[PDB]
Amino acid sequence: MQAATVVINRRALRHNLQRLRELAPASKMVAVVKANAYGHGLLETARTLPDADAFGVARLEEALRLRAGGITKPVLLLEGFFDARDLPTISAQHFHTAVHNEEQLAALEEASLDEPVTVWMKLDTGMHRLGVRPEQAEAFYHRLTQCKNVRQPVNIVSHFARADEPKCGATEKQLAIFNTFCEGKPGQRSIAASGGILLWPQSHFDWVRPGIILYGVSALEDRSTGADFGCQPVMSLTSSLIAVREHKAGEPVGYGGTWVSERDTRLGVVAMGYGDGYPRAAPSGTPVLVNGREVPIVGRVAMDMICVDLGPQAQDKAGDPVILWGEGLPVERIAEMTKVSAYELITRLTSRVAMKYVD
Amino acid sequence: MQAATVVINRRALRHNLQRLRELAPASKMVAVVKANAYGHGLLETARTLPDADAFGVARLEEALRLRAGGITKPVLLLEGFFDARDLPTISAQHFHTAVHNEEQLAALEEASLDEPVTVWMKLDTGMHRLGVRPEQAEAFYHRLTQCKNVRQPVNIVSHFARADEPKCGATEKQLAIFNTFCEGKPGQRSIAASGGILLWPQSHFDWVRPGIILYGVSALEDRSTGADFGCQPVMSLTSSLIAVREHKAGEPVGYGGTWVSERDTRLGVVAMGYGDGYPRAAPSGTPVLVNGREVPIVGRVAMDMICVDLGPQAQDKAGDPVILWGEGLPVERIAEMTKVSAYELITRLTSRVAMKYVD
Ligand SMILES: *Cc1c(COP(=O)(O)O)cnc(C)c1O
Ligand SMILES: *Cc1c(COP(=O)(O)O)cnc(C)c1O
Repeated sequence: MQAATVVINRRALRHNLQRLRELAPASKMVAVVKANAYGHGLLETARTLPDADAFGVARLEEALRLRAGGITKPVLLLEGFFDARDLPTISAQHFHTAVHNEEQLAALEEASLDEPVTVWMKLDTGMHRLGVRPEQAEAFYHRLTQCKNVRQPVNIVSHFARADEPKCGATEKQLAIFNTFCEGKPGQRSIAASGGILLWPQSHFDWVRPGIILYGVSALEDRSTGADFGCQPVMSLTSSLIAVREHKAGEPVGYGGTWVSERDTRLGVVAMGYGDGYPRAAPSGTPVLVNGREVPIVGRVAMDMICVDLGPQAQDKAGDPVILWGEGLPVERIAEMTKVSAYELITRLTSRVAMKYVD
Repeated sequence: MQAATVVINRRALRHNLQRLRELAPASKMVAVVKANAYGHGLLETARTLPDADAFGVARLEEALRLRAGGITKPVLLLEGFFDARDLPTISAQHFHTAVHNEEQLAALEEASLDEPVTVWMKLDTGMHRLGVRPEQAEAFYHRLTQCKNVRQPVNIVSHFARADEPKCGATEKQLAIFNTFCEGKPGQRSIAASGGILLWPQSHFDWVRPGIILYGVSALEDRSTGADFGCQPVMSLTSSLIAVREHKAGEPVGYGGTWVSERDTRLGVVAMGYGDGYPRAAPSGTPVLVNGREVPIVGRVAMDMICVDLGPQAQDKAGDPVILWGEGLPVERIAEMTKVSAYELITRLTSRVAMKYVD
């Protein structure tokens, strides 16, 4: 292929897992690979990290897509199970699960399984998304230690809502609540994801759950990159030019003739659009690398194409290599220029994009 | 349980192709199915419309994937071919192609094919994206009529840049240029897509290329839906609740504490996020149907989850049906609320979303 392609550096992936073990030296690793491993490929990303202590996924479907591919490490269902009739599979597949509601707990109480299941009680410490609230947590917790269907001890998990904002006291407050509930309880503790790992060493505890930073991308919006933490970028969104055309001063480009040129120039057309996952919101001027040289996007990003300004005697030609982000272009730069989160940029890509794996 | 799923109404798809034949009664139909048929499924959308005169795709890959699935109809390569070594496949697969540059034409000229290929010369009439400029078009055109590898006559294609803006004279100008070049030439003429079909009956000519409106969605941003033109919505983006929790006044929700409740209420958590293709940009208040009942999104949309405000004694519960857009909730309405183009909303979805076909 020469069009929409994501190149995944397996070497950078391994480097990052090891680099994260250096940053959180007393904690085991839950490699978070939900949403097709953040756009890098669920199964391939797991196979690249046979050293991971466990893998984290959002849904049950993802966890078995892993077992189907031969992945054997423990897989953590971060949101738990959505149907009580799933417990038998989860037990047999040796999936570890979070438990945040009455339905899940009552399911565990009355299920009949050939083996007990390892569980992580999800505690709501401030995010107010999933989890048992503090005032209901002690009773809920106690019922889990009385389950013979639950492998003792009951582990405790939680998640930060604003760890990337060190100067609001949100994280210290969640930590305060997390610590109060865990006092005197056995079982592993886990509350830190990318942000908690890098900015809060007092939240590492027993297990940390690296997601975005595992792929060498930064968790915060302070324009820092994965390299700020010694992590190497894994993904490169690439394509090729399918046309190099003459253009003249005063002439508009794209839908809504929205960019107008102030000079005679040459425009390049890239085989990349939002039908591939590239943000339609990308404003003119956003950087793209053409033949390893940065050129600006001019005009509205279409479903399948993107126009760039090369210059009046630019000698680029149809077929030449284009990098949407990658080596000369961290996805974090593209997120600042487009105002789109790096999390969304690397993850919201379509099945039209080819996948390559190197090293 | 059910999670992220796109339900495709085959009946509505059929209705729209006919309805468009009623709006452009003297023109053949090029069903545009590029980018996985605008998120509806490339092969299934083609199989639902065996009545289409032809199918349009962005890339050669998409056309070949149609032939692989048993689609037998003529397929139009809207951007042409990117490599000269592709001509033999194009010829053998009976793919019709656009020709916009020197490389493609020179390729046609010196290739040796067992059969000639049907071609549509792409003329740049104002969009300044792809196509031969007016002052180079006559010479370029004449070389195509002299090709042994091109099945005569040479057809002429072009595309509108601002057909959804009837008040600016952009479309009349492109039409003026298109008409001047086609004078005295045989061969089919085609310049109209969804907008040209609905708003410009002078631009129908021989072939019209319905894309977005084929799926019952409006090409415009004037709070018009597909129903404004008698076209029925084909896609519904659905999911289910995975939690219904108590929440209290003054408490924030989601990442960044973006939302704070002014009352004790109950929050619902949807198994839908941008890891599925739902816009991360969706602001609190964006409508979502829970049990058929519109509720607002509260807090930032995460990779796998979305929180909604149900009410203090709302009786919704984990497992209940949620509609992100669909029947009751046109994708247009969501586009208006989120400020994201309906084109991108239905198209930029990930492979995590299941596909269902009804009728
Ligand atoms: C997805 C998620 C993570 C990883 O988050 P990052 O910000 O990419 O580090 C960890 N834990 C939970 C509970 C999550 O849902
Ligand atoms: C995608 C495309 C279409 C369809 O346009 P809509 O506005 O979605 O109908 C038709 N023709 C060409 C050249 C295209 O690239």
